[PDB]
Amino acid sequence: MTTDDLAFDQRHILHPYTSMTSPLPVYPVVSAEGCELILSDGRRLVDGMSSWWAAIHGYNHPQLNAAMKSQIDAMSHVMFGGITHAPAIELCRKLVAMTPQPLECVFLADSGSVAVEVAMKMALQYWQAKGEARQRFLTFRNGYHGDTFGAMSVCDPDNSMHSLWKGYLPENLFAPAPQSRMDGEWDERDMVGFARLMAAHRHEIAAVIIEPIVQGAGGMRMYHPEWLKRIRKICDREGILLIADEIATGFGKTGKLFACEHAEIAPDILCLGKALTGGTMTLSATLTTREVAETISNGEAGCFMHGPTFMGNPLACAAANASLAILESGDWQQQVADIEVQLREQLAPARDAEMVADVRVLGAIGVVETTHPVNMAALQKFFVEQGVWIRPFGKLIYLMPPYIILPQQLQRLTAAVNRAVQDETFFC
Amino acid sequence: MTTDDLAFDQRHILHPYTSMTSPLPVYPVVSAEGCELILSDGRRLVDGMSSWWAAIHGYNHPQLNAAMKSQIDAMSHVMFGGITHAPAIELCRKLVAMTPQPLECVFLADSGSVAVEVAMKMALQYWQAKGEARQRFLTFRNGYHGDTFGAMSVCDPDNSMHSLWKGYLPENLFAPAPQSRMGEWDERDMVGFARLMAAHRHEIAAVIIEPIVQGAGGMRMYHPEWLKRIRKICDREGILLIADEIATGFGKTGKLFACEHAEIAPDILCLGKALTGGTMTLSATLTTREVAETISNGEAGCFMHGPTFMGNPLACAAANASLAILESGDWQQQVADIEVQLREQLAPARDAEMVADVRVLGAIGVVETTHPVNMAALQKFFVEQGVWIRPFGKLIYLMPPYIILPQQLQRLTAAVNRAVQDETFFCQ
Ligand code: NA
Ligand code: NA
Repeated sequence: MTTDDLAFDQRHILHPYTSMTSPLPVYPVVSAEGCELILSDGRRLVDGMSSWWAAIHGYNHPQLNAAMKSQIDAMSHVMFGGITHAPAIELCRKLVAMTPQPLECVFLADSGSVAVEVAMKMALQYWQAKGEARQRFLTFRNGYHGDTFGAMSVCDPDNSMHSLWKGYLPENLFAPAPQSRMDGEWDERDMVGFARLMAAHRHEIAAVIIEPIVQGAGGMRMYHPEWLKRIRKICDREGILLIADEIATGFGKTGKLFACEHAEIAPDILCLGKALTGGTMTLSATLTTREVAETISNGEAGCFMHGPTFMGNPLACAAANASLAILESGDWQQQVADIEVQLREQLAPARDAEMVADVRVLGAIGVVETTHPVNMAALQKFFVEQGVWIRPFGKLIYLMPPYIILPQQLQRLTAAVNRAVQDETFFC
Repeated sequence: MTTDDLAFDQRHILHPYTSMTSPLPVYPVVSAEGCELILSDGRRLVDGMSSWWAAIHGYNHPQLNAAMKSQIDAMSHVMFGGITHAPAIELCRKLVAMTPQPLECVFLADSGSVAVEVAMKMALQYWQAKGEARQRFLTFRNGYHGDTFGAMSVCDPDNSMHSLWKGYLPENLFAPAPQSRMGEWDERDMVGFARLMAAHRHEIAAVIIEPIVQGAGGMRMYHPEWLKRIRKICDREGILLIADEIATGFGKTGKLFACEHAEIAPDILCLGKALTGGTMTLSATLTTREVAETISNGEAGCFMHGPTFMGNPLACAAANASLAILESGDWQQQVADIEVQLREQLAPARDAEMVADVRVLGAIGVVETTHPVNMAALQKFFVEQGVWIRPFGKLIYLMPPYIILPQQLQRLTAAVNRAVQDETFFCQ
């Protein structure tokens, strides 16, 4: 990669949520292996982000590589319309078996936002088929479910700047963000807001949608499992569908295979992505119950009205399959368990740093919330200089490393966070 | 694949737009090579669909294969937030170079519907930043733009069963489907469109259409004069023009991009399907400096979107290799020769009783029937003829790989003519 290459990227290439007139620096990666990213100039970085929570087995994993190459030898892609294939079947087999019992119907798709759109469409078509006028969604503040129109309609209105689309997006119901902590105690006062909304709109609510236990992009919040129990039961009593968006929490990240396990509940609709493929390429899945799948198919439309061009992509399914196989060994439990203890122990000190507001850890997720917003360009440069890859945002410096990280590598990550928050150099 | 594998697929795996209470047969594919699919029983099928218009160079292409495997050796994925890489740089250079001059800013995404979602979001953010109350989209009837909620809102209300979502979907403006055929131009065709423009010009955020070919909404082929007039009306009113080329892009209609047929440039361009040579999902939305800059200078400070697998290196490497094959220029004469053979060999369908119309454009051949096809019976018939053809509603259509051998194309056109001779394969 030359500097002419980099100039082209700056001038012509949009990146996620970032200015085109005032872009900040981006770092050129040429390769990756184990828990390391390798920059154009040869510098090696310990990855603390797992490429946004997806690369749970790291990079250039032998088993993922072998699976992907063997699938390329067979066929990289074939359409799913009237056709099925081994990688899709094996993948759906594992997904059904590894999730609660009632979730036995799988809709594969290409990205997490699309998986959410699917869930929402499933809920609307379900009620339409039942003859009930239910088109509203009840969600939590601080939630994040994707960037498409429907997914945006259930994202935190303030976080996502809904004023930009005021009049275009449908207006849903927003209960207050859950206050009780995953670490701490339950407080029944937490429920009043949600109960008042349910009492007033019970008759028009299509589904309740939330991220179980951990609210990711909306604040790295970690709330009490009692919430899911309460919600599940309310939805049960009222007949309302429950959608669990586990695109970020799925596949071992919070200490359990699926965060719903922390509450011992099952949603009617389950959304999966990110770590599904071991972070090799995009893929998503939405699982539901027989009751939902059949009810939809029996309505006016005769089917679930959705079907993306690359639905069931073999290459991505094979990668996903190999990822799940690594997990079946059960090794991830001990790895995550150990990462959780090392994160609690090594981020604890940051609680005393002046720029820190809170420190929370769950599974392989370690968060340092600061009092002021970070200086993006300066802090990013700092992490790179320390030989680590950490990508902060707003007031959140967080780590979510591959499960195969070595204690020495993890220690390099925690050391870097602790050093970043020791004064105001990199803030505002 | 065992029989138990197939049974599992039937009862637990959703497929595109098809019933889970009355599921129809699917055919198990083990691999693919050249222009053929290979079933579990050893049967080889000539692919007439290109996996829904994407696999323009066929299957197991050695160059596509080597490019994917090589990138896997370097890294199949790394996040795009704060990072860039060769495969994305190289792809954006080609996309910018091969499209019209004003289209020079690229937003890569994972699927086509998202590309459209991105285009619609660009138009809304653009007007918001300019302080103008513009939230309507003006489009054509019979249009198809994707399955996610925003895309759905510009799809044909009747074809897409909008009654199902009445009250959730924003209400856009729908001008009459273009009548003039790809045929003589009739000025009266414009009355509709003009009426809508006059009553809502102050409110229209953008005009969105599929240029020349309306695919999924009816495989319709209309006069290029329409694009000329729409470009002129949009210039005059100062409205943005979105051209959805997810289906027409990369050679399909005999020109690299269908907007060429009118020598017009849109403000926003959507690409997908054949972008990667049909190996895996990837999409792209290009726009102008005016749009990208205006948006980044508005209140949000950026364009508000960023999928997790944005810029996926493996997908980008695949697309680069696919674009490199097209660079040779061989596709032009390949598509021209396919157009001739389609015209010549579909002509006979005009003597068949079940046919309503026959139309061909570039590598696309369409036989529209008088009655809806019997999906299960017609699909099995084609498989028995050693071809893969996937019809729908009243359309039996062909979009084969550019490298298809004349004897392979003959097998496809022969099967179509046979299917439409009588009622056997019709209704259900
Ligand atoms: Na299950
Ligand atoms: Na261009």
